[PDB]
Amino acid sequence: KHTDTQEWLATVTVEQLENDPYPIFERLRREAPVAWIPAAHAWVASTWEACRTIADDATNFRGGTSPMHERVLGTDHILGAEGETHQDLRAAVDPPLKPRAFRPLLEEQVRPTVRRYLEAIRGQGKAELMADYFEPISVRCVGDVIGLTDVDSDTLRRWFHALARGIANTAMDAEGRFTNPGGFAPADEAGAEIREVLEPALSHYLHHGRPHGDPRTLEQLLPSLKVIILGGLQEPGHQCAATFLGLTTRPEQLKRVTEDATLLPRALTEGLRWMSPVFSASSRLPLREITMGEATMRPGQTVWLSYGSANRDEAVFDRPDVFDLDRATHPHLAFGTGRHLCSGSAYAPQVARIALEELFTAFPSIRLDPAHEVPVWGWLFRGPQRLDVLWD
Ligand code: HEM
Repeated sequence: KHTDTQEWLATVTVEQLENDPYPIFERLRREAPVAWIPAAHAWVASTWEACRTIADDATNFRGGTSPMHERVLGTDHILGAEGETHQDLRAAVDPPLKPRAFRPLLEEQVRPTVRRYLEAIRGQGKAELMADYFEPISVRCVGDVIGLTDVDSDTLRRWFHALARGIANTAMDAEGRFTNPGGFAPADEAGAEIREVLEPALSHYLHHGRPHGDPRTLEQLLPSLKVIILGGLQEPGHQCAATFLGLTTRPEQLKRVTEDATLLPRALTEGLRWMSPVFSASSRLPLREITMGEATMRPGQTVWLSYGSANRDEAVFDRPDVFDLDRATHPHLAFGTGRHLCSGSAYAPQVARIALEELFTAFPSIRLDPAHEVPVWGWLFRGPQRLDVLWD
């Protein structure tokens, strides 16, 4: 209620961003590609051009961090790392995620894992695909590829939730001090248990890109391993869910996919563009004063990269709100770009491909259960909250 971009920006709330992000980002792309949102106490980049320019600029921005990220992940986590520290951390975590390295696991581990949960839901006769199928597949396949084959999914899942709860533990006082330190304790305990597991892919972590006499240590690596458990463990499953949901909005395209599995790589890419799971949670911080258009950002301020809005940018895509398997080919920013580009960007679509291959081979008649609704939520991380389905 009032009695004008700046005026409007001051009224936008986090709850509106969480619940109705698309019309907000539609206005932002048009009126303020880099916008300060007072309720978010941060900048948000909404266009393809602004997101790619900020994300790729290794001279004037650094990878994002925050008090919670320092508290939960530890210092020199890979997200906020730059320079030789970042190059070294990428030298540690990237090798097992390259296609030549993970290729044998696809048929030796991933597809057998998928078929285990496929059989589980087959006995059910129907399913809530996210908790019943996509999430267990994602947790197990990411846990395996990063060298935690011997950690059970129940433990990987508890670690994920403890780290997430810690990142969400933002309550602060006027001095910038956390007021709920108890909300970090599950994350602290998770970190201790990860250390307990690893202290006795892994050999690559210590040695790859390092002098044979100077390997890495566990404390140098633990922040970046927690990054993966927090941010990698669930996202292949989220890609499956965004892709499944998008296909259901185009029945004729879903039908085609169920009769031709070679269309799945394209559907999965369009799924990521249509509902980017990491919608605005990526960020950078200015290293010096930066002015883009009318936005003057200053060192230390948070700049969220709304890759999800960039992937819905009318200047790049025609009718970007529509899922379209036959869309004119174009890259997307759902994995980011530049030096911080997702280390899992080659592995995640292969897990998702095999998960959907097996799903549509066994249940080609699969469809959303019309006795249920599909709630969709979030602007930092965005996706469906469940996917109740039926099949013949
Ligand atoms: C479809 C699934 C996934 C999506 C959509 C996704 C998305 C993203 C995004 C948007 C970023 C930030 C890029 C930027 O700052 O510009 C990122 C970073 C990262 N992701 Fe993923 N991710 C996925 C899966 C995974 C998996 C499975 C792993 C590990 C096995 C992983 C590991 C990482 C790491 C280590 C980084 C940090 C890279 C750096 O800062 O240098 N991700 N991801």
